[PDB]
Amino acid sequence: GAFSTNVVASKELQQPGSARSTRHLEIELPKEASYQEGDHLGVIPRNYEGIVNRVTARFGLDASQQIRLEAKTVSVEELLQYVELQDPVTRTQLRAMAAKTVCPPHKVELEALLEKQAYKEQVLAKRLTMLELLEKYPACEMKFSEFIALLPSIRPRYYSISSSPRVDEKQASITVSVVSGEAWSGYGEYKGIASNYLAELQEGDTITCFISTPQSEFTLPKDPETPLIMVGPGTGVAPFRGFVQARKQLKEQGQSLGEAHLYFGCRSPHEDYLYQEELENAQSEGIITLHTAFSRMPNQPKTYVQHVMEQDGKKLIELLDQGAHFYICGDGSQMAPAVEATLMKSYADVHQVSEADARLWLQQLEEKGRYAKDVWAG
Ligand SMILES: Cc1cc2nc3c(=O)[nH]c(=O)nc-3n(C[C@H](O)[C@H](O)[C@H](O)COP(=O)(O)OP(=O)(O)OC[C@H]3O[C@@H](n4cnc5c(N)ncnc54)[C@H](O)[C@@H]3O)c2cc1C
Repeated sequence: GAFSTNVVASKELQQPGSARSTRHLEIELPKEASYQEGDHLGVIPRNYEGIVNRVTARFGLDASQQIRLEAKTVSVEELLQYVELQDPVTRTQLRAMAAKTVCPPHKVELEALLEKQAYKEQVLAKRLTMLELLEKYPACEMKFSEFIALLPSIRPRYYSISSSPRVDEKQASITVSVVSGEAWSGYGEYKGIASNYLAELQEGDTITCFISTPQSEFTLPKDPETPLIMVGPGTGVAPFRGFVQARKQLKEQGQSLGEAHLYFGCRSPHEDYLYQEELENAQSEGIITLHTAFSRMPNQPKTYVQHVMEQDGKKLIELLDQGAHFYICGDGSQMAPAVEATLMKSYADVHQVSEADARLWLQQLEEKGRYAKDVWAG
């Protein structure tokens, strides 16, 4: 149930000279909103200027032109804030373009993409959009009013809140990796919509957002003495920053804290060691034990989080046999499965049991509520 609120801070987490960006934003919450560690912020993004301007150039329109679809009048530039502009082209979109195409070979090409293999390999695997194909085919006679009606409604993007409400219940932070690269479609440079939107926000800007609690619970154990193992390289650190803040307040309120291991991984401490100072300070203060893995250090082997976990396997498996909860956040496509595989291998090795037994062990851990994931694909 979306609300509109102000940005209180917006800044760069990576170091000067990094070729990449990760943003930290703080966002104010109204009275009616609240959150918990492990919650998500749903952000309704705006489409960036460059992509809007590509649409208006292609159709020969002024951004400010007032129009009415068939029922209020609204500007072209504002209508373009309601739709997705870089989803893969759909078959309905392709058929629509083909019907409006007056150069025969260009119509053959569009219709070729409807076929099973071409669509899979040339549209979906490359993320080729309707807009890119309209730019390739300036003579395709689709109208603006038809373009806009064929597109999907703009979707929320989700971010793992990276603060604890025990610090300030009405302010939440998020930690955003800025997606950009050469477009897989081959049409210039790609910018992820919500991450570049958030990247451009500044203090004082307004944002429309909502609190969303995930289906799979991602929360601290009830007892602060229960041990924790947290694996969150890169932007996967985000929810665990929240857990670090909650533990810090629990300690300042007199509670006694158990062991908490944070496995953090990034390219280099000279580039993308997010929240390094706060995390080094939490460690000094006994809130966590920090284990870092640097993947791109001159004169050192490439080290990932799971390589350190495997060295620490006896200790991690001992903590788990004592009741620890295990948490993975960040990349779900390659990192999370490898971290899972390493944990299970450590169990098999420590307890001299088979891999099927290790998988059943992990399955039971999940069923007890002690193996949680906040992961996403990228
Ligand atoms: C539960 C959950 C929690 C999350 N937590 C966080 C978080 O804490 N921090 C964070 O940064 N993200 C998080 N995400 C991811 C986030 O919601 C967005 O998906 C991410 O910011 C990308 O959105 P976007 O709008 O910028 O890019 P979009 O415009 O939506 O594009 C993203 C898509 O573009 C594809 N793509 C990437 N590069 C290229 C390229 N060069 N050419 C063509 N296509 C490309 C991607 O593979 C993906 O399919 C989370 C996601 C989920 C589901």
